[PDB]
Amino acid sequence: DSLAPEDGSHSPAAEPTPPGAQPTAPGSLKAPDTRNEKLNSLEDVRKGSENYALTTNQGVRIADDQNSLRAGDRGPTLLEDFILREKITHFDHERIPERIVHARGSAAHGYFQPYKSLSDITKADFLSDPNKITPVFVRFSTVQGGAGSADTVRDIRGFATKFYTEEGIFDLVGNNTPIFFIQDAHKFPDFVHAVKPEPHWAIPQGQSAHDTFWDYVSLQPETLHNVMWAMSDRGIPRSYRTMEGFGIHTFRLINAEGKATFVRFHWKPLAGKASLVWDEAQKLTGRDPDFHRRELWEAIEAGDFPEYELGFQLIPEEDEFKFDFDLLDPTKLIPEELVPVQRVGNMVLNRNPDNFFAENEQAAFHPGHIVPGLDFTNDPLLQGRLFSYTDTQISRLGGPNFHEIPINRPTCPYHNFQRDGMHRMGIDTNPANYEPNSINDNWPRETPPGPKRGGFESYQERVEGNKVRERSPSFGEYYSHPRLFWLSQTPFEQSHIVDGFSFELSKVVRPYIRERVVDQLAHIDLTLAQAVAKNLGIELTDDQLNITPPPDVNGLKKDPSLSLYAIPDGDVKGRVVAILLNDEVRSADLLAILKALKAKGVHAKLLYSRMGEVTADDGTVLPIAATFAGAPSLTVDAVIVPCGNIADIADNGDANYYLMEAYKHLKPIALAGDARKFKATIKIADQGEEGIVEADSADGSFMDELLTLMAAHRVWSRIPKIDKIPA
Amino acid sequence: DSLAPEDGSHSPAAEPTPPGAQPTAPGSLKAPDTRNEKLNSLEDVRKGSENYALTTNQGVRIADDQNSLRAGDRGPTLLEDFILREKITHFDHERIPERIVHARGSAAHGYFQPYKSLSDITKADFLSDPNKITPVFVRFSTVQGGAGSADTVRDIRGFATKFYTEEGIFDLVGNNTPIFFIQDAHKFPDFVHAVKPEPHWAIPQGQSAHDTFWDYVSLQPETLHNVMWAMSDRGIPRSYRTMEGFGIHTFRLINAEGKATFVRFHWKPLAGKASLVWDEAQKLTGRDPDFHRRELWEAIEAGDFPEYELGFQLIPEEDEFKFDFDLLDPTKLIPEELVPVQRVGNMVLNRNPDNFFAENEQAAFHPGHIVPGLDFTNDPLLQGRLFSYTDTQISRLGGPNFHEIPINRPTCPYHNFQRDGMHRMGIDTNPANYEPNSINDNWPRETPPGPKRGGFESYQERVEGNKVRERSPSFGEYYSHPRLFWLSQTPFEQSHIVDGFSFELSKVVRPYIRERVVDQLAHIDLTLAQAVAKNLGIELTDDQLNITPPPDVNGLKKDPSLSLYAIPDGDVKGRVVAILLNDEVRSADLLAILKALKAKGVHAKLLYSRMGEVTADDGTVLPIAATFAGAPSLTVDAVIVPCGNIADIADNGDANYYLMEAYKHLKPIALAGDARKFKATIKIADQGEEGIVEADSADGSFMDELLTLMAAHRVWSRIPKIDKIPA
Ligand code: HDD
Ligand code: HDD
Repeated sequence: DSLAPEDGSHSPAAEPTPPGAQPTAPGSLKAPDTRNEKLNSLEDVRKGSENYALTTNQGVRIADDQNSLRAGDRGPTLLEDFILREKITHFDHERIPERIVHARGSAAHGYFQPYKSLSDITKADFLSDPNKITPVFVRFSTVQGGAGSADTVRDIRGFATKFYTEEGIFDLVGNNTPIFFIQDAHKFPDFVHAVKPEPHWAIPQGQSAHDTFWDYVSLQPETLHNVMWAMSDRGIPRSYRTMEGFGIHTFRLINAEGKATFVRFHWKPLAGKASLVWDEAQKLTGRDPDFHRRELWEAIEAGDFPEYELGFQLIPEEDEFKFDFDLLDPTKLIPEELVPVQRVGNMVLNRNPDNFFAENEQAAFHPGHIVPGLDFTNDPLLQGRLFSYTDTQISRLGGPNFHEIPINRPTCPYHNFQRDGMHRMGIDTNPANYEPNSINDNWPRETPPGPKRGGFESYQERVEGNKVRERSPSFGEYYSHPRLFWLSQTPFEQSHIVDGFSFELSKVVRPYIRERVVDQLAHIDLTLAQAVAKNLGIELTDDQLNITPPPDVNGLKKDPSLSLYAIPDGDVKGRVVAILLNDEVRSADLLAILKALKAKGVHAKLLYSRMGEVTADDGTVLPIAATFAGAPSLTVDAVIVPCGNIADIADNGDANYYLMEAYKHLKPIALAGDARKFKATIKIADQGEEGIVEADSADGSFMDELLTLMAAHRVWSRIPKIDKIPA
Repeated sequence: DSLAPEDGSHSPAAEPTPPGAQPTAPGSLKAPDTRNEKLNSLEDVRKGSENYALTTNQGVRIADDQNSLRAGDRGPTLLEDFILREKITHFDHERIPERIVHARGSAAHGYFQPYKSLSDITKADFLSDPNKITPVFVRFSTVQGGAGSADTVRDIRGFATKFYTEEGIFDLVGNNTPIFFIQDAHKFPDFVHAVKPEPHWAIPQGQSAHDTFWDYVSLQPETLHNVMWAMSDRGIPRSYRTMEGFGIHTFRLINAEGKATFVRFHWKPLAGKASLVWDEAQKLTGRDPDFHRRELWEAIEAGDFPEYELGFQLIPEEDEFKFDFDLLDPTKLIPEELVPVQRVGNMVLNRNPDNFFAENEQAAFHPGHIVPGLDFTNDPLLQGRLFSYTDTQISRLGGPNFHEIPINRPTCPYHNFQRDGMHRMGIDTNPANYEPNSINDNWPRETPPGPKRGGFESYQERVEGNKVRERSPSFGEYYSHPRLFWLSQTPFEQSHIVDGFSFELSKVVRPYIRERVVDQLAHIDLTLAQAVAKNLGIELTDDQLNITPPPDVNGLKKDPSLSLYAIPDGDVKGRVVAILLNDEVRSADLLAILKALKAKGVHAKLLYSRMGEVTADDGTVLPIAATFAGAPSLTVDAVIVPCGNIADIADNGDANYYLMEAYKHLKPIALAGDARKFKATIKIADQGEEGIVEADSADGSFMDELLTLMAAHRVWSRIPKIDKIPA
């Protein structure tokens, strides 16, 4: 009855292994000894399988799971086949509505721990002691596309963290840029409808490159700041591990003395900031639409845990009006040059889920889920968010008991007088379902606010004004933050912004929309506007050329913290290199290559023209991970070609193209021995060039140079060379 | 208050226009003069917009749709803002569950007309009169991926037609291959779970290239026939217009005399059969994941209506047991050499929907929706389908009144005693909600069966047997039909099948699964098995090399109707050519090109290195449709390069790569004058070669030669030359 192979090769090892070395697996089978309070609390609903009988949902053992019940073995199926009907009924109802936005997302378990007690600024229990370990569940996402859309689209990314604290669930529901597109939540359906596939034909998926999006942008200049970020390489991250996170809104921290401090939340990636380039990102949506989901899961299985440092920008209440912009305007960022990010703790993602649907798809995050020690502000985008995230779950998760779905359950106590609702799990024994009551001595009871374990009380902010549907005049400035962002980018980052706008606007069919957007760009920076205009065949008018640029932000000419690359921070651990094999590899080269990569935590994939094995010059049998076409250069950070029988691959079109694609995408390339003959396909002269490592053999210096290139992510100096490369 | 441009360039012309000439639009605005009975019946629910006030859903005019109501213009949002809450509530609940399978689909309205009355074989009213026009709504789909997944995946395609007949809705719910993967509906959740993204991590989207799919296949040889089709180029159609359709199951036709005839349904595409090649299809999921949806919509907007001829394979009842296979086995096809397809009528798709969600997403097709004159058989896959398609709508469409959703409503009368349910639209006035009743004189009343307008009565098939969960032994043959399919393919189609298996199995991480699948291939054809094994580094054993091939199918060693290309059926109308411009095009070349393409109904897209315009040698201003990168060769059927200032583009990497990609993908290429210098980038010698049209100018037979190549779809003779091309 055993269908597994006798050698046990069906089962992945329950130990950390590099990407591709083992089949991936549910987290509790891959890493059974990785534990936290939330993961342990899910044990009551985890279901095994080994050595159990196959049954109906009612516990009846099934004898024949291959056939329907029929009148004769060639006869009609009988209505009395309850086993068939139960199985098909469950199948028929598997799908639930996807999230209205951020439907495409990938999630993992982990933990957060503060660096020190923050009691002087907040009474939030999870920040009260460096010994406080708080389990987290984090979901990263795109915004526009459906749950089945591609990972490496150009889009904003979501970054949502559920903190299972001892005083309640706190959800920090943020994005990978520090501002949003719009100012008031009332416009959210308009903006989302504009960016989403257009309603007649439901095109395009996962793209803002269409008329309705740019129509809205051209008519709503408040959007321009976040549009700038989306058109930059920020819109195409290399990995969820290599992007920043931001809460966007100004919130409040409330301490035990009742003092409010304004705060904006930041996540700083330990792996550094790194993004793809557009042609690579777009092609990768075809070669591997699951690239980010896969890379996150495989990093965790390898022990390359994503880590993010939590940071606070803190502004005293008395400083509310000390900036050129309104702190409550979510289209404005707070420059780190003006208000530094103070690091307060670290989050580590160290276990994948067991079941994607049960844990990821059904997870409900909501920024109104705060705890004592935190509070809101009047940011009019945040204010409306507070309504949406509870409301939407009534259809998405089937009713008001969504907190009883296991992933959503608090790990701390919860007791109240709420009852019933669809799929009610908790069986209340309280004689009372109301308060005040005497029949249960008024339990469960209210708790006054206090320094710890106290009830929630809102900060008593003064409100004065008339009931109005009116935007604050302080919000009516749209160009200075886009300009600060533009001026803070490197020259190659600016080029990529220009190319982003140019590519997207080329896909807008109505030319006047393109012209209106270019006019908006002329209010931000005329170099940007002229460069985009040239790519669109648009000529700026003399009036447009005379638009006065917007003022600096509180005296800032630039803020390098807004650039992905101006200040180096990259780390190579967890990156991956393609090694292009031949049928008689120089084993000495491969030994030195793999040894150096291992010392730095860099993974490798051995590629060839077919699957199976090749044998090196010394008899070493080399297992092949993928073909050149099966694992394209898009999926790796650098390419190494060792020596050997180079004639075997010298005329292989896929092998030559592998290097040309990597070259065009600015990736480091290293060539040993006779592999240097491949310089011809990338038009590199005999004297070489920066970004192409070459030597007689692979060695320590050879690998040191390559790993130095990898630490810099891409070879930006190659950009002037790639336009003549046919790739 | 007008935001539209004064020149009116926001509004697409309400007349047929070629792809890209105008913005696309809702069908009733693009083609207001196109009508049918179903389209007319939807007018009661169509909603306009021009010249109307913006309101709440309760009809209250909105004054300020830009702001929430707050206490002061910098204050908190008020709970009494019912306008905000209604708008956000509707947004928060927009999504409904996607279809369990076939979630990704594209749909259009049209009509069907039979060629002559079929009353000798069926009393079905829609087939009773050549003047009887039946409106249709057709949805084409993939199978595996979500609603946001890509079009040009390797997968089976769905082809579902809703016929709004005078005697009820008939849904013909078929696929683009003539068999299914499994024999008994009880296994459907198993097969679908195996092909769908794996449950731990929800990878991969839109792909069968993963362990669990091939695990199931290797353990269920009944799947091998449809697997063969999926691995062939059938799995990657060029367009929904260029694929076949099949009902798969044997059904019955019932005539007025009560005689039953077995029938299998077929759709023959007027545009012929045409598919992509794998590398092109995969890259196209990245460059345009909406390619098939877009092509269908734009063909209809151009007046190039998709057309399909309905055909029947007809088998007398007394011939049930005269074949080598069981007629009720849905893993077996009926070879057209044994039972020809008899043409029945024509279907034309001539109008796009107005709202994708309302009409496409909410449409419910179900093969149990038959009409008098049709009936089922005991095919055990069909039998279980009959349960599923009603059941699934209870969650997907919110309850049992899904037939009241406008797209689903019959156009003929419907009256019964059913009442209530969620979203009940119909307000019944019958004093009775039961029968028999006297209080309404028993109306609505049963109708006896008869030759026309009679009640439904099942064919009184004899049933004899014990109640068993047992597969018919006649179904227990798995290899002859895969072999017949294999032997019917051209040599290049066979190579593409080999490459499909090889690519997919290379993505299976557990090697023993690959080995088990190769063993199954050895039971089908040893040449196929050896070629796949070689690409996987697997050596067949002596026992595998000695497996006796399966028998022929009723004496057939081939049936050319199973090949896409063995018998040419290509038509060029609706195809598209890229024209690569330069900054001083030879206008005489372009005149001849566009004239010849227009005469054959072939579209063109003028491409350059930027948007805007270029000016030809004679001063003609040429509008640019897209950049080389913006509209890659993947999206066209052929490439033409006119003469002019060729030096302007000769060193353009994108322009050179455009030709190399098209060359690798076997597309016709035509080069005029100095454009012949591009032969160097595709390694074509001065002598030229078949598939590369060249001449001093585009006059003479230049365009005839190119259009002849296009009629043959791809340049199969070029295959030996593509492996050296780095593209
Ligand atoms: C008033 C409506 C509204 C507005 C203005 C916003 N959102 Fe939102 N957001 C939703 C309404 C919403 C929602 C419809 O409630 C979602 C979709 C499904 C869900 O559970 O919540 C959601 C989902 C959602 C997710 C995915 C959570 C997950 O992984 O499940 C993230 C990361 C964000 N949002 C982040 C933001 C950010 C950073 C915003 C700007 C500051 C923002 N949202 C504005
Ligand atoms: C017992 C389960 C079952 C089985 C054996 C099949 N299907 Fe099915 N099919 C469904 C259960 C189902 C479903 C779950 O009921 C769907 C999904 C959502 C829906 O409305 O119907 C569906 C959808 C669906 C669609 C999409 C309709 C649309 O566009 O909305 C097509 C074309 C098919 N199927 C075709 C087939 C074919 C050709 C089959 C094999 C002969 C087949 N199905 C077997």
